[PDB]
Amino acid sequence: AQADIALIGLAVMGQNLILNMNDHGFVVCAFNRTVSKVDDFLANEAKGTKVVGAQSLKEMVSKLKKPRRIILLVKAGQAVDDFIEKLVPLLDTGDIIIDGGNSEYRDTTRRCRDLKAKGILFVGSGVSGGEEGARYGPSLMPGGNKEAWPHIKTIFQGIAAKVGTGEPCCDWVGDEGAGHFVKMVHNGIEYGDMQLICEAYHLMKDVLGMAQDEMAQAFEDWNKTELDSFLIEITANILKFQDTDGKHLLPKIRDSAGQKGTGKWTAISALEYGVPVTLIGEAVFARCLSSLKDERIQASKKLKGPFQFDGDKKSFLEDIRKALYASKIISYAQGFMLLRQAATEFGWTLNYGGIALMWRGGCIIRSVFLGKIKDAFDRNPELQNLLLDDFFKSAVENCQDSWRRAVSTGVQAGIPMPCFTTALSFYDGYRHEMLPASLIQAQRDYFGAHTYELLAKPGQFIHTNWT
Repeated sequence: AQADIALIGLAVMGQNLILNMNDHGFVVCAFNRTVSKVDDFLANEAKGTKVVGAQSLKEMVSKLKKPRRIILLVKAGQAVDDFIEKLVPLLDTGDIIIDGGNSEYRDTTRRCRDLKAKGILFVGSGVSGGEEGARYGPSLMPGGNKEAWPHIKTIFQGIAAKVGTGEPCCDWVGDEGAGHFVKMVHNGIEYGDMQLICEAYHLMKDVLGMAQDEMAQAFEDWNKTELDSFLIEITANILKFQDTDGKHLLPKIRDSAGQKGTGKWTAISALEYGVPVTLIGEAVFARCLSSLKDERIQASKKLKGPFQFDGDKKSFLEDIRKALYASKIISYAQGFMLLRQAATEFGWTLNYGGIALMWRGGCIIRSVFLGKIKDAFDRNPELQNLLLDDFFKSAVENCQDSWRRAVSTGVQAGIPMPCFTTALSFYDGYRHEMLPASLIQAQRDYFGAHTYELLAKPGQFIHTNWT
């Protein structure tokens, strides 16, 4: 038993994680269902390393130090269950299987429970950062049976991306499918951040009439602020990028972002669990709307809009920046509400501050802002909503006049801002003690005798004869 850990499946992600572990001094046993790929890997990408191969699952298991640790990176679904089924009879009580694939969190929960009953410790782990991240360090979001955590922590935190203060972006997420649930929400959050940047861009371009390189510089300047993030960095670079003919490339690109994307699952989850995650929902629907390109070409010939901007440009640009920041705060508050609800539904204990940290590092959504979210949970690990933390409360308060001006102006100009507007609507709803929803209750009681509750007596259902 000379190998520290094994990894099954030899596509690029798995190869790169293996090499990452190797570079950190761990002896890894590589395996693949088509075993010829093991030899190929050893002869090429793993040439000259400490990586060892196996020609069968039984041999692979035999090479592992106990408790045995086996990572699966294979196609999500049946392939994962089929490897689990083949592995169980070969393992010993206390051995550990980690699924690092793109798995659905309900499958992870099922596997965690079923394997626990068999004496096998199961971890589902989100992995973010793609092929390059896997190679030099991923964000890792492990959850599962926590009995496994002390055994995988050294390897997983060792290979993980680090932030600039040294903390690894990997920590135990929570029970059962929590790690994969967190990866799912991260995917939705990403849609929100990208759509928000698009709305800011649209306002710069069509309200302020800014040049491409001027908008690049605005985003660059913004990146020195509270907004400092990878997505803003690459946006600036994209905006200034010139094609071979000297013309900017971005204006040549088809604006259709797809109807089928994975971000939908976060919005669906929100609806299933009854959580108002409105911004990610609008971001998903905005991609869908963009995919309607031919329909929009036709509509643009038929349907009319409203306008000339007379104000101070620098001031309004700052208003857009603050609208973007405030809207982002609302989006993350919503995403964390979804995490909280899942915890309630399943009885999970979630590491909220750790999740914020894990979303830095290899993740596309990495930002200084995420460090502030970690700070909020570190100040108060019992924090119920991000909006109630003093930093975020102060931020929104300081941004809100700008936010309303940006939205009001965009509305007058006819610029679509589905995410800016949903975020503001949500903020205004959440902060109101009284909402008109009582009228919905009255309507349902009127037409269907559904009843209603009095403010003074919650939990007691009353029918009134309205007619």
